[PDB]
Amino acid sequence: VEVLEVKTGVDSITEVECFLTPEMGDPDEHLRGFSKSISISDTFESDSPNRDMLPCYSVARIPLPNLNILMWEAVTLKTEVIGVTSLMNVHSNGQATHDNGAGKPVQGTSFHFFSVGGEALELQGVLFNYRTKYPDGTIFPKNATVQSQVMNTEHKAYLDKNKAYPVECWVPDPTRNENTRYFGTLTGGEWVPPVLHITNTATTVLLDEFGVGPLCKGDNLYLSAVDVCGMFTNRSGSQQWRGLSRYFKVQLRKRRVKN
Amino acid sequence: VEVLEVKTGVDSITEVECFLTPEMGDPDEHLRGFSKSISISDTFESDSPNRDMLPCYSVARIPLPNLNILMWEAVTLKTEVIGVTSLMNVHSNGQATHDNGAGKPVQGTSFHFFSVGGEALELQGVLFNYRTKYPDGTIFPKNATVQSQVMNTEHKAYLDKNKAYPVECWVPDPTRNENTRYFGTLTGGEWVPPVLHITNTATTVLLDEFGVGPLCKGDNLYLSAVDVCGMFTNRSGSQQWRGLSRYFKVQLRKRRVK
Amino acid sequence: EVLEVKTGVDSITEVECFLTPEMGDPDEHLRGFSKSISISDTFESDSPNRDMLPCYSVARIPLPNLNILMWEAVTLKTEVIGVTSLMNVHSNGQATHDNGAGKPVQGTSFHFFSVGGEALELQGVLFNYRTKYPDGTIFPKNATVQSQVMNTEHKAYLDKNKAYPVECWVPDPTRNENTRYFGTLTGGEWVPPVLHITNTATTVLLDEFGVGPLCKGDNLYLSAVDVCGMFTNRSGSQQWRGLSRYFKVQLRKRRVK
Amino acid sequence: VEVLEVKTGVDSITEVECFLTPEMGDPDEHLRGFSKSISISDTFESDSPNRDMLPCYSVARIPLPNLNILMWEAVTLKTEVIGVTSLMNVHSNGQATHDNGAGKPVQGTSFHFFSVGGEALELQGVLFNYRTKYPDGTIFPKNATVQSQVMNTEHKAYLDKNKAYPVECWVPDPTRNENTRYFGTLTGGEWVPPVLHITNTATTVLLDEFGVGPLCKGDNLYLSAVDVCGMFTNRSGSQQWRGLSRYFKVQLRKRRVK
Amino acid sequence: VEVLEVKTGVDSITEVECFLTPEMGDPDEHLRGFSKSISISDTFESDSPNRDMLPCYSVARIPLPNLNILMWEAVTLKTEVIGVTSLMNVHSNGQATHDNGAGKPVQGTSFHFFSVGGEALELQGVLFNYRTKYPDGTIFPKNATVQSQVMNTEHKAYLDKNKAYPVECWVPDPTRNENTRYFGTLTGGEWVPPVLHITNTATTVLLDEFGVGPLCKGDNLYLSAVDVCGMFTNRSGSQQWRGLSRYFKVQLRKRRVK
Repeated sequence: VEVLEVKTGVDSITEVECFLTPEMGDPDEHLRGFSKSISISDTFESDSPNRDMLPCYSVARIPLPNLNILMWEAVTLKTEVIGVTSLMNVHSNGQATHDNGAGKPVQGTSFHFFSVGGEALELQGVLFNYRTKYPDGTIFPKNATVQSQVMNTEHKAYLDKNKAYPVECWVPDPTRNENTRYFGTLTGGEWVPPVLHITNTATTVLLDEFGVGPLCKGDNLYLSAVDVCGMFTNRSGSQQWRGLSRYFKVQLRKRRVKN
Repeated sequence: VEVLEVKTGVDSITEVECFLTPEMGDPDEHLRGFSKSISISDTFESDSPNRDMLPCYSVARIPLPNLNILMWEAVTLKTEVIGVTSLMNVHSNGQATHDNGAGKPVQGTSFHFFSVGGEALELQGVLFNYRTKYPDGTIFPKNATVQSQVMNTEHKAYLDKNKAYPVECWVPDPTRNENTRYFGTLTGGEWVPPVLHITNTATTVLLDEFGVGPLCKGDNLYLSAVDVCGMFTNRSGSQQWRGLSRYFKVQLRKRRVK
Repeated sequence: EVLEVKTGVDSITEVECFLTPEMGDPDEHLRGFSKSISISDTFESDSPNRDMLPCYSVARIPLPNLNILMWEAVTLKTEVIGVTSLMNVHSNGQATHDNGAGKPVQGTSFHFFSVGGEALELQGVLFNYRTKYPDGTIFPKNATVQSQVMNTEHKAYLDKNKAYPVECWVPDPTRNENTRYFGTLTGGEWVPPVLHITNTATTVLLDEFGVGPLCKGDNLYLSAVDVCGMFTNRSGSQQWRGLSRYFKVQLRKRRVK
Repeated sequence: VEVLEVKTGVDSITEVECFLTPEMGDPDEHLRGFSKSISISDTFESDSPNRDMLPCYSVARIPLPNLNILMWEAVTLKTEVIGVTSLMNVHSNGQATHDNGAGKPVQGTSFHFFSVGGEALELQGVLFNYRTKYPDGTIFPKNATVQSQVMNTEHKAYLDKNKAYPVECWVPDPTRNENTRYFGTLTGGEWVPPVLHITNTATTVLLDEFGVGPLCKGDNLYLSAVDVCGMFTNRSGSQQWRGLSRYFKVQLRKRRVK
Repeated sequence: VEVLEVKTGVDSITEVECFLTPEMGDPDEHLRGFSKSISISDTFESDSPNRDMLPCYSVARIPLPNLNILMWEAVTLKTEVIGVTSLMNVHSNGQATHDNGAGKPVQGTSFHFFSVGGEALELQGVLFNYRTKYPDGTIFPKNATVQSQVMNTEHKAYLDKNKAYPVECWVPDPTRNENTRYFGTLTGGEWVPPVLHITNTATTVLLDEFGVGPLCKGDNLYLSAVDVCGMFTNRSGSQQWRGLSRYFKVQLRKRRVK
């Protein structure tokens, strides 16, 4: 791909605006945005998590205006987590901080991630415990070995389906993803506080060091996210993941390319 | 609106300065700035918070000198939380840190937010628990469904009334608010320390990437805030939200539009 | 009307000093500490003794007499003095655990400084409007329940040392045109003192128009609070501990109309 | 070496891409990436850690395209920890946070380190306790004395073998390593949270103040890493180190030298 | 002294490279780098710490190539703590984190400090408790009064002796030290985690706002340091300070003065 000039004029730009909902497991008809309560296996060999207990990567494939060559180039991103103040509900079936106290807030292990690409996010599998039996309905590293706990290059995949790729099994593949920009932070600790910033004044530039953003193959833009904010502790002590939606606004421009 | 040139001259600038007081619930005649003690429902379905237990967004609509087409354009903001040192009162009916110790300070879950716009802040509803029954006197997401726990686009509103829009139900709508600049941080954990900075030397510029600030429709400036600082724990262990007022100073200039 | 800066060797001067903390000083051996904290049974019965209340520190420094010319404050170097004293964890402290070292000073802190050409202007805000403040302090008068969030009647000047309690007062953002102030409350129960020292860091005091505080009557006002946290003695009782703050201000002669 | 001009043209650049796996101890055939459970000696004098309880530095020597003079000069680095999300497995034989709670995450003392050089990383030995008996199969500071607890200049080594140099005995020697760029952070506390950032948008420039990067002697590039993420706590309360692999992408250019 | 031009040419620059060992108390022949276990006095009046329980400032005076007026001017500094990974020894007579857990790491109150000057670092004394009886062999504030707890300008000294000036009694005097650049951070809390960064890519410029670095009187360079990393907790619960050495590399140039 030789990348040539940017098109100009009023017609040369377009914008994508949407929200990606979290896929935390949704264990019943009242618990969208939550996982099933966590159960712990007795041994590594008996680890067998149910599907509704496993948060998954969110993805949307957004068709863009048909172009044909020209390709849509993703240039800027505005993004934030939607509903951050919902975590101030500390009066709803939560374990109390202490006797007579308020409910505990969502807190602890969190992963906040987003990517913008001109094709599906490329994934590499890494397993905490290679003997984990992952559930029907999920897409997980196959033919796992003990080496899968550190790096097994067999575990390559595309984030190409919603509610399918468990967060704990998969990361962006740093050896690929030339046509995607990804950003993620694991804040892994037991007691970490959610720290969530919102503003409509912050922009992320998606251009690489050569001034080129993701180029959208077949006129499709791929947005991906995970926003596991922490765990909710209910009155029994049981804990569930809680996720929130992520807003995306992407500005794109037409770019001529060759080959 | 085609935005044209800025007017110059002595007459062309004005400034707005004020305090927005917090709306934490005010459970009795002595407890302005606090919420009611927090009680916890035994199920999601029975979550039924009383009005005086729910912090709300603060809003002020500030009339500007009448124009007329010229519009007042908001260009800069100075802001800070007022009364930060009041949280050093650790001697007033607080649960002790330990036997013989000082009173516990306000701490834990906090939300600090402010916005400046030329019209009401536009809101999107998101619910922790869609089955929460919000109380009379509040304005809250209607026709809630389980999808409201993550995103239901029916829940659109304007922050157009003080003491009314509960903080926990509503956020700035990122799909709108073209004519407002908003800024907020949730620091959500149980044990988080208030970290509150004050200074008269810091300015936030409100101009967008094209050099245009909020334009005040009908010559009204809208300021909105939330400053839930954390929770105060009294000697029984009961906990209540504590908030503080926010100072705003906004500089505006006259801008011609078509 | 602010006109040109005077140049020449005679045209600059510098002020250097320490402001000591005013934490309450409950006896002849406890300078820098407050009285141990006692807790009221109710908001209505809150009645803190004077020696339990840290206050704002202030110094008015005379400058070389001029005369219109005014001294203009341009730069500030500042730091807390004696940060390492908080490593005394062997002096009547509650132990971390059985056989452990003494607990260090920690918890709720407020670090604040200002440089101005006149007294720092204060606004009152009260945690609890029914607090009875003690004789010897200067506190918000005619307090009402609105004083807990904002009562614009509570205006004052920081014009006396050992008198304005930290918990009652903050810099008034609606005034202080002729002062630059900087403060941080780190309010939590377990927060660690994080105190940096260096002689290489300078704060510029000029506003966006290039004008620093102008010293009325050839006086410079320095104000500070450095409540570092609380010390816990072996009984579990807790008291505020404060430290002194160093100021070095560079000033230049400025003509005004 | 006198460093002269950079070569240009399409053939003047090359790239190295790989991952270094962690060497945490691997106590059995199922526990790659973990150490043996941590035990504690009764005294300093009796400290004798097992080989499989001691994380080691990882190293890879990467042959580059043959050049001859010209040398490959390392100019940029992209790097990140691979598999950060695996730490969200809180359902696999972990000690519960509290009764009925989720499993505890990996947390506590961590060391994250990487280097890129034109020759082996040069090491200096520093011992927590000079009487520690390091195990057969490891390469450790020899002729240790009480001064080795602060600085004993006898303890010099090259990171020239895998599963050999224990992390706790060795650091980069700041008195050497002219031809290497190294970066590391110890976050030492008992309760510290892993904070692990990933992105493909971040580059580190490896040039020194004179615009010269590591020069690869014998056309070999040396990559070294440690990523001890914290400790995993199993249901018994026992704790073991958990590490993750590190990705490296290095861009190099031909430089003439005399 | 008037500061005039920098000398140039091959002969005009030199470099100093060394390490300063920590002076934590060294309570016996096996415990270099540690203090004696901390004991707590019953009252302020009875505070009487033993010498081997008091960490002290470290100092080295380094001779430079003889000049002559030319003076060596210190321009840049690279520095880091040496042996950061030794703090991963959590298997040697430590108190366990919990039942069956690993040993506790070094953590809690820390002070990391370094300075570079053309003469001895100038100190100001401040005491936590003015009635503390400081031990023979230490140099401490004399004629202490209650004012010494906040500021007693009588307490002036020079850091001109190793293993002598207790860290807790003394700080850099900000009213002096015109010919020294100093940097320090107290991280004072009971549970603070050591956060120790190492890299050979970071430089601190020592020049003042007029572009002048420390000028080395008598061709001597003064380096000073404290790196109290926290406390180690042994199995009995007793706690002792642990320090580490600090690397310095300073680049100097010849400067003419009149």
